[PDB]
Amino acid sequence: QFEERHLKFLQQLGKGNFGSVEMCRYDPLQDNTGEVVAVKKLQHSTEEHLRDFEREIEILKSLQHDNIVKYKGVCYSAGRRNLKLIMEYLPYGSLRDYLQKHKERIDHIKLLQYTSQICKGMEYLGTKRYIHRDLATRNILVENENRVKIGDFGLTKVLPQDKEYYKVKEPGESPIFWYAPESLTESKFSVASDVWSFGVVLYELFTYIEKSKSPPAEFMRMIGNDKQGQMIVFHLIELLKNNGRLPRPDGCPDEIYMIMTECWNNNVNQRPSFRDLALRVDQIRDNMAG
Ligand SMILES: c1cc2c(ncc3ncn(C4CCNCC4)c32)[nH]1
Repeated sequence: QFEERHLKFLQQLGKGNFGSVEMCRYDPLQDNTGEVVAVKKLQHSTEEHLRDFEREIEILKSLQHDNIVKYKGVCYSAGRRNLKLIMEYLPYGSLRDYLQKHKERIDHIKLLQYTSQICKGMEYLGTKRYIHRDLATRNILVENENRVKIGDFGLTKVLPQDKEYYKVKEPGESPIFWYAPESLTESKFSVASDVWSFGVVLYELFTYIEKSKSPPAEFMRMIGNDKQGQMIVFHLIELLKNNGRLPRPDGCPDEIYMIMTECWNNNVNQRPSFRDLALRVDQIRDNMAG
């Protein structure tokens, strides 16, 4: 129930293939005492893209969890229906940027804490048969030193009643370096495809986001940087098909790297569950404690 006139633009928080997110202050009193919120809108507003957004809004409105970014509401001139999603604003921003800025403060124990939180949110999603389909550190938000949330659901899809995967091919650019093989080859997205991406997220975390060590770089290094266009995808597939994998990050413990590789099983059903992951991560943490 947000009125556009009282939305004061502060800054840009991010961009998407066809969306963006702004930091705004909602100040109806025009006394500058309103809260600061996050606003997502569309850049390309095709009837198709609207359908998706409306669905994204529904999905988010339907989620209630400590590790999921809070839906605050919607706004639209009515008007040509210039739809806008209002979410809570997280002051520490994306886990990706945070992690980078504070590598010196954040130890492995702490990475495991966030890791575990992510699993709990992912598990909550799978509960509603939602496939996230864009798991990444950019897309995790930091609410405070001790808590993260999943903060974007632009690509999230709901599973059909009678199937455990969803087939979908997206126009233009895909985060292929986070994509599971069946996603690359069949455009198949399942909880298990989400676990594959989680593995990469875990990887991201333990690279502390050093640029030379990113998935795209590490894979391109592995494929050879002469590759371009479609060819990149094709080599990527061949590479994974032959058990090529991202390397253990500098300083990563073997037990942690093992979790990553279990996530990066070619064999879809041999990938762990989010509940399993959380338990194993938590067990590990406990062992770190003493
Ligand atoms: C909602 C998003 C959101 C937020 N609060 C702070 C954020 N910083 C970056 N983001 C991005 C925007 C681009 N997509 C990933 C999240 C933030 N609240």
